[PDB]
Amino acid sequence: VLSEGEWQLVLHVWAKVEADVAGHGQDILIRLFKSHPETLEKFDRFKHLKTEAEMKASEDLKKHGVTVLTALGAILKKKGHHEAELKPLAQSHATKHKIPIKYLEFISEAIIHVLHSRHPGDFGADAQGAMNKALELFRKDIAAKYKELGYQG
Ligand code: HEM
Repeated sequence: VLSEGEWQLVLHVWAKVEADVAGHGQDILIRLFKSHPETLEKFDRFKHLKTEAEMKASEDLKKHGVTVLTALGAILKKKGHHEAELKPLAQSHATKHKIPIKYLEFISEAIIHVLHSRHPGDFGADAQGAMNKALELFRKDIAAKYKELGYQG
């Protein structure tokens, strides 16, 4: 359970992300795919991209970063009362996209790296800890729905 103060750290930084959703989404996905190449393989849409420059040139990849970050921002602004928003997400990522929970950990690491790079004066260690808590809470709740569907593994 995050405290009110921890939520405010989270949503303060997040409001900065909302100024440039597509740049951030691009940097996050590129960092995920470079750090953890197995992740790229989950996207038939992007598995043709072999170099970081081709990633950065891809309009389709920047479109998908905005999709991912808009859905994440909608969940964070619920401050933990996010069951309606996580259900469909977990359903599709377990049963259609086949994404292990561990790769949710990976993309959380990429999100924390990118936010430290882009917003260091709003993302000191208090805010980093908080955002880590927030992302852990998303992963706990998606993992519980995986388990329900037979995919926690
Ligand atoms: C912060 C975590 C994530 C969020 C908020 C998120 C959000 C979304 C949304 C909103 C969609 C489209 C709607 C849907 O299919 O449910 C989507 C599609 C998809 N996601 Fe995620 N995602 C996350 C993590 C990932 C990870 C880590 C992977 C792969 C490693 C991934 C793989 C996919 C794939 C394969 C699609 C379908 C894309 C396509 O071919 O159109 N997701 N994601």
